[PDB]
Parts: sequence; structure tokens; C-alpha cells
Amino acid sequence: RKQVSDGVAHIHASFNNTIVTITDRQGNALGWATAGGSGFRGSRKSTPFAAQVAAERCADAVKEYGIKNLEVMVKGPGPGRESTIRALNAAGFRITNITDVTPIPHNGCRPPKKRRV
RNA sequence: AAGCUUGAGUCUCGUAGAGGGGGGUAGAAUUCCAGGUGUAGCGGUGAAAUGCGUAGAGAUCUGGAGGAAUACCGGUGGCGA
Repeated sequence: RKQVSDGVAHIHASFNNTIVTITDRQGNALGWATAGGSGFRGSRKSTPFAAQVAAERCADAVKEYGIKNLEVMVKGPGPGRESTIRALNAAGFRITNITDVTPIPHNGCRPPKKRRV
């Protein structure tokens, strides 16, 4: 139950939800928060108004692990992809590294051609 | 019929091309397969709701299977009947 004080964090932001995880370098998820957790419907869940109020709800999910130094990984296009990071910095945590890992389309299967209006 | 070539043709040394055929040859995610870490959320629309989820989802990792097409350069561009 001593604090670990060092680790990693993973950010996901899609066009329909922001999902943030505080992780371990072994690939474990230690605590999580979702922007649909604020009760908001549809693409609201991808805005800073939703993503900025998931960060300290994610810091609450590791309250017995104890955090201080974090290395961040970020994926997805959603607007909330950085306000959730600044809100976590403003919670009293210190970012050791920031890296973007958003995929570049490879094969991609089938796209909308043929796109909804 | 006899006579020609400066109509037509083939070629010495050489030129580009997503053309065809046969071979290959390489990578990614939705998926599937066996599990961990973990808690109530996920999914989605102009609005919502069936539905996925506590049988432990979504997501995040380990090791692995499956199928298709060939990102970038790529255009002011080539080739092919």
C-alpha cells in the first residue's frame, strides 16, 4: 500500500466518447474514466466540457496506488484529447513524457463513399 | 506485261510506361481464440431506442489465428484494343 509515484497513462478520444486510463508499463489498467460517465448523450462525450471532468475522476480511480510522475500516450481525433491532460496536470501530477500514437489508416477496410447526410 | 519510288514496311545502336500473363512478396484494424489488470459503464442520432455489459463489458496488455486490399509518391502525369 505504499505509493508507486511513477507510471503511465493512456488517452483515447473518438468522435463519440473520451476514455482515459491510468496504466502500468506491463499493460494493466489501474483506473479508468469515461466521458459518458457525466451522463451526456452523443458527441458531447468528445468535447472538453465532458473530457475536462473525466481527469480527476480517473485520478480518483488510482487513489490507493498513489501517482506523481506520468508518461502519456494519446490516440484518436476527439476534441477532448488535451483538456483531459491539462486537467490531470492541474490535479497536482507531473508529466514525464507526452507521445501521440494516433493510427494512420492502413488497409482501412471499407469507408463511407456513400456517407450519411 | 515490262519499269520505278521520295505511298506502305522492317531494321543495326537505342527510349518511357499503374498494359497483360506467371510467380511471388509485405504491413494494419474492426474480428476470432485463451487469459490477466479493472469497475459500470459501452454503443448511437437531428432527437432516441433496441442492442453490447457484472457470465466482468468498453478499454488496456500477453501469446496466437483469419480474410481482403496494396496507404505515402500520385500530379501538371503514363499505359491498354
